[PDB]
Order: sequence, then structure tokens, then C-alpha cells
Amino acid sequence: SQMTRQARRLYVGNIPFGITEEAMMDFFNAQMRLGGLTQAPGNPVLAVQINQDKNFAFLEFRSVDETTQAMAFDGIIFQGQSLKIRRPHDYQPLPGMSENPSVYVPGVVSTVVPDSAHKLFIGGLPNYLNDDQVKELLTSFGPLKAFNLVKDSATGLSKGYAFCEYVDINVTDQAIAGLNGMQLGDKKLLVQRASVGAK
RNA sequence: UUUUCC
Ligand code: NA
Ligand code: NA
Ligand code: NA
Ligand code: NA
Repeated sequence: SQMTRQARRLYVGNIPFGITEEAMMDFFNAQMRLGGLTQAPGNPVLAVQINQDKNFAFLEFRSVDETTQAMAFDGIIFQGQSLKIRRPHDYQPLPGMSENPSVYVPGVVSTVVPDSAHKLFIGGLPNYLNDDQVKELLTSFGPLKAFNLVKDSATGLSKGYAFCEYVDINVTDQAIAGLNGMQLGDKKLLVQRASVGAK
């Protein structure tokens, strides 16, 4: 419908280079069904519009509720990349309709890493590591609540630093002990709570 | 080496 369109669309950032609108649609339609989020027969995603030069897509869904549920996919890995799923900036919650997803997608780690006591900074990462591989490095210590690898906005190349938050606050110091000061060729990892060196 | 339209 006309009034609900703003509540039926999502921004998806950090998309794989060269991805087609059809490949993106198939990915989300399958994940929605496999995750138990699809609320009827047929495809929940109606269309995808990609901006190739700017590296983002907008999904359009058939229903308000399926759009909300799909927010739970924020951080899902697609061709090595953490998809950044967000509301359009002009989105306004409707009356009687929920704002936040009610389901959890197993193994999907949010990209939203708020400043907090145990948010970690990881600097000095080799730039050839993609989001998936950096996430795996950190997951070795324990499950993550949130993670983002910082990329150049124009080229898509990793800038070699990331932020994360472990589910268990006590894993923070274990990751620091295991990674801080690790030498990788010309780089030396700096792993510390992000508050220590933030601007 | 402190997360990017209609
Ligand atoms: Na990117
Ligand atoms: Na389930
Ligand atoms: Na970009
Ligand atoms: Na930039």
C-alpha cells in the first residue's frame, strides 16, 4: 500500500561488489524462509534497488511485519561481507505496529556496536582479511554480541581496524591477552577497550 | 591502528 511503503523498505549497506538485484533478492527470500521469519507462502521481498557506485541496496517487502523481522539479519555474512541492515532515515513507526524484530537468527552478529564499558578496538589487522575472517578471529575467544570492520567508503577496502563486543563481558580480557601486541609483518595488533584510544 | 536511495 501507499501509506506503508516507508515501513516496508530497508537499507542494506556493505553489499558485495558486483552483486545483482536478483541475487540479493534470492538471498533474503531464502534466509527469511530458512530462519522461520516468512509469514506466508511466496516471497517476502518484492524488489531490490542497488546503487552500485555507492555500495548499498534498498529492499522492499510485501508486509510491514516481515520488514521488521528482517532487521534481525543485521550483520549476516553474504559473500564474506557483514550486511548493514538499517531503517530508511525517514521511517516513522506506524500505530499498533512493532518497531523491533521479535525473532533471533542463530549465528547472526549485529553490526551495531555502541560505545560501552567493554567495547573493544582491534587495530593493525591485515587489510586482506574480509569481515567474515575478522569475525572468525574474534569468535575464537567467545561468541560475539556485535562486530564491525571499518572499510573505506569509496573503495570497499578494509582500513585494518574493527570494533566488537562479546556476549560474555569476561571474554574481553581474554581476547586482549590473546591478541594485543601480536606481530603481523609490518603491523602490530592493538587490542584494548575502545574507550582508551577513542577521539 | 578509533559502520556508507526512492
Ligand atoms: Na563495502
Ligand atoms: Na526457529
Ligand atoms: Na560507498
Ligand atoms: Na570515507
